[PDB]
Amino acid sequence: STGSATTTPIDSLDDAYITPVQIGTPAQTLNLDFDTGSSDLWVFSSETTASEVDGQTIYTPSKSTTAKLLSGATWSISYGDGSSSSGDVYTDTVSVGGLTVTGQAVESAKKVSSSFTEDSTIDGLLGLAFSTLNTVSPTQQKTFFDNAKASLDSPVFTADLGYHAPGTYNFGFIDTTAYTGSITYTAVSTKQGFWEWTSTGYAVGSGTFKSTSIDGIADTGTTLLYLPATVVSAYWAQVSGAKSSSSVGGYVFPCSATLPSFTFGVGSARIVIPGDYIDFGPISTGSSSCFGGIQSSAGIGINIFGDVALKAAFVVFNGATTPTLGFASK
Ligand SMILES: Cc1oc2ncn(CCCN(C)C)c(=N)c2c1C
Repeated sequence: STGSATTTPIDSLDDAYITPVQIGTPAQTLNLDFDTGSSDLWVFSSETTASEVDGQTIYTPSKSTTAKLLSGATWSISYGDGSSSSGDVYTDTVSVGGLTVTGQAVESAKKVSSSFTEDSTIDGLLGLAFSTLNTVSPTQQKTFFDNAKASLDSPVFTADLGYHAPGTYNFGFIDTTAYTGSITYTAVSTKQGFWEWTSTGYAVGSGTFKSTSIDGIADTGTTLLYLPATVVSAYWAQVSGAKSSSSVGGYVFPCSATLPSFTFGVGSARIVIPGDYIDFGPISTGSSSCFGGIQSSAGIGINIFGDVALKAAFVVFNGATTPTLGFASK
């Protein structure tokens, strides 16, 4: 089997991406944030504290003839950005782009933190990291991809995120028309539960490439690119007036700037992030200070190849017995 679903930016700045997902019988379609940095499929629901729901579409398990309460199971997750959610668990039929998994754990939120409530465009998350990170207790549950894997034509999924435009998540096949040149594959460590790999270096604009190992994770659920302070300083030094602002919470730059590109290495291959991808717009409405899309990972504890990086590539998440990651230009 295969599946193919369109993923769409939530706003004009690509602050996150949503993909429609069918849950239950009859189908209830929710727009979920596909997140290769976590491993829980959780949704706003009829059980979510009413004051914490503001415009999201909810899953109502009592209206699904295939929903079953997973007795005694609870979940609770805290994300790197400080957000969180928790609740109980159903199993139900979940379909993405024509690919159906029966008996998928659907984690129903009883509580969500303010940033979730405040984002009316995202009805939940669909985790695509390794199932070892799944938070369901006392019996850990599998991700949608892990459940689908055996049925897929090939044990892979691909992320093809757009810049200020829709893109695609495919399951079970590699669309050879969706990228240019060749896909370069690189080793993955699953030791921390992530799609963790090592970039071979970087360049800023038309500058020379610096060969240096940068360990990080391919994370579709993180918006920005988080790299070591040395790398990030080298990038922003090429932008007149750019500065790190403690009060704003990262590098900002004059909105009048034309940003340089940023290149990262995948083995001997190179992925180029155009400068415009690194502009996240005014820090507040009407401001002439703009927020940068490349930020320091110092104090995160890990480097994160988030959407800013991934959207410049066609990315293969190869879930074979020894997982690997592939990157192509597009
Ligand atoms: C205006 C805005 O800026 C954002 N940045 C990251 N995200 C992603 C947050 C992911 N986290 C909850 C685990 C957003 N959802 C978002 C919105 C909305």
